[PDB]
Amino acid sequence: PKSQVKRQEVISELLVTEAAHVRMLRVLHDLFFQPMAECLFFPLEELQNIFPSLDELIEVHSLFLDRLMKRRQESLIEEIGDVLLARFDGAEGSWFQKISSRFCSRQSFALEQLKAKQRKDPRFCAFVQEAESRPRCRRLQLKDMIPTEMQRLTKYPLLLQSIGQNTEEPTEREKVELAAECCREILHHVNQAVRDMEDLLRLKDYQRRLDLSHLRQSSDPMLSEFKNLDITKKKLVHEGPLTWRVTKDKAVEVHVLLLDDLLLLLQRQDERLLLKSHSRTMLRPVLRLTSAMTREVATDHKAFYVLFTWDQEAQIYELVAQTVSERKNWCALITETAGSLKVP
Repeated sequence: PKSQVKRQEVISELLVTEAAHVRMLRVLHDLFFQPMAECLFFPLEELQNIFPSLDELIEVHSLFLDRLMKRRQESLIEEIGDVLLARFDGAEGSWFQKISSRFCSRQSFALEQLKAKQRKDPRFCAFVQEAESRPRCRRLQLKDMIPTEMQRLTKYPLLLQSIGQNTEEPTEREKVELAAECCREILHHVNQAVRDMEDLLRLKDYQRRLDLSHLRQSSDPMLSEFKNLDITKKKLVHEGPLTWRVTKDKAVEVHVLLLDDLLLLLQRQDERLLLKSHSRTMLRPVLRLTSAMTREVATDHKAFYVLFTWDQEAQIYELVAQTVSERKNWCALITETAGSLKVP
């Protein structure tokens, strides 16, 4: 006691919530995933991208539950670290990371795919509503069960920390603290994979739509690299519509992508996204960020300028947002992204 009552309370909580987590994942499989496969609402390939490796996800949380239960039955309990390391360190740690990360990365894709089906297909709408009326859902909707894996990853450090900072015996406490650290690395690697997947799917759709016919037609030297442009594997820092004032007398609606080292000024033409050099030639739509600098426009608090210190011609992009905050945010983001870039 009482470091130790708290130690036992949190070890119990870990067990009891790991069980709850297993049960929901099984509900998600039995009530949604499996019957969706059988009804074939999506081709199976699509269904697997909505629930990436649900079977094996259940298994890795299951094996964790069974070890925790095995240890609880055979002990109050001293020594839990070895069990925590057995799920979160070494080859098992790696495997749990791989499987959880596959699932979590697809969360927001899954949510949208399900939501678009419900809106579009009354059959599938009635199907989800019926599954959600069932006692085994415990009042949770399909949209609440999916995020649950990512929620649980965020919980592991909280739980392992407490246990750790309430463990008296030193070698045990090191084990627990090592497992807490493993859960932090896991959460971090998953958080990074979620962003990579979110960015990847979004940029891959932008690649499909990207029209490069003008950069190919240009024999302007500065645009010869972007031939050939492939934004697919780049980091999408921020994006949004802005109005682009090529002059005081010519405004161009543009959708701009701030990647990690390029600024892309895209023209929306129906579904397509164009990179038009259009300029009074001389103002280009794809710009290297290494040299970028933003500035306020006093006559217009919604506007800003972007200039490239490397542009021997200099070469002002006057862009305007719908609110002051939003321009403020564009300037902050541009500056900070450019600020990261090393110089030769």
